Amino acid sequence: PEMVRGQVFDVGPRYTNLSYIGEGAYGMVCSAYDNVNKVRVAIKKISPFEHQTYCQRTLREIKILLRFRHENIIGINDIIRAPTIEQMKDVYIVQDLMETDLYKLLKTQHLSNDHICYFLYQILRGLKYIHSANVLHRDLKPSNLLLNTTCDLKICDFGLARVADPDHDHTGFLTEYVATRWYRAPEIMLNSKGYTKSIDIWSVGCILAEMLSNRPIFPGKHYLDQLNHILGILGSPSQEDLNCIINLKARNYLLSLPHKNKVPWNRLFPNADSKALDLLDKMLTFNPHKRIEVEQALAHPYLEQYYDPSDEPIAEAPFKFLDDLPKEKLKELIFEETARFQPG
Ligand SMILES: O=C1NCc2ccc(-c3nc(NC4CCOCC4)ncc3Cl)cc21
Repeated sequence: PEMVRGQVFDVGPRYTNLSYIGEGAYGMVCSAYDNVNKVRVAIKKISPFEHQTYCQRTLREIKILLRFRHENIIGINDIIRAPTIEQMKDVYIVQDLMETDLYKLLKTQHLSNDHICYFLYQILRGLKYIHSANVLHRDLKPSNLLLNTTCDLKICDFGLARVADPDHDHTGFLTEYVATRWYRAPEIMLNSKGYTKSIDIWSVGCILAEMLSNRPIFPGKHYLDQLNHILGILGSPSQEDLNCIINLKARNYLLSLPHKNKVPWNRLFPNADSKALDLLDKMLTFNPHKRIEVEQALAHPYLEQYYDPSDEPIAEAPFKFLDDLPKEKLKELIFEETARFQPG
């Protein structure tokens, strides 16, 4: 088998001529040449079988991506794994190879307002489909938005995705959370498990802000510092917004803070389109109940040159309610879920 950086990367003979890209916390991503459909492709090595939570996230991701078909969402082209459960130590997911991601682009390139608009349109178009399937991405951030040489955009990394569960969203104050800190909505730190669609809208708002200045808008250094940053721009929550936080610890924390004034969006982003700032304001609304939804965002005047609901598809087959299964049963389900890609 092909070797890369002291790891077997066992994907031949269909897939040859490998180069390293990067690596997540339990597997490496490479590019490779696909000898059947004569193009280079991206391949992710996943090694989840020692741990139940890694099994759960691998299974969820595979199930979601195999169900989804959308121009603004990365698909699965192929899955490679051993012919038997016994021999199966790793799974490789083959996906379209993209040129770059929005994190890399923002570190190097000024975006014109027309690029911002197009990127934001595509993000929201992909997100409309995801949300229409009753799925939350839960880790939207620039590095999970892939781009090609003509600026087509695809959302990737459904490793933290979940089926939406708004009636079980409530939790206590300072409850630990998995998703990337700088893109976390204020309510995660206060009283939310991140099981409602509004969690994703907040992240998109953070992305839009970052496209406007090339800098993250709320770069907290740790859990409660993230809320310090959010409130330093939005200002103190209104009485009405506090009344929706019934949990006393969270409410009393907010009440304990000195008054903070809102920083006007046009002072933070003096070169921005006024319509982009109006949409930004509605995405970065403190109260998740008042936060704009994806379909409203699409219909916003900023996006009027692209908006076309007949060309913003929804999912044919949304998901419903698989968390007490042990890792051995989860291996059998991953083996079952990947069986369509085998020879035979
Ligand atoms: O799902 C994921 N999590 C971690 C990751 C890394 C990379 C990819 C990925 N990258 C690329 N192209 C790179 C090329 C160099 O510039 C950055 C983008 N193309 C397809 C995929 Cl599927 C997907 C994931």
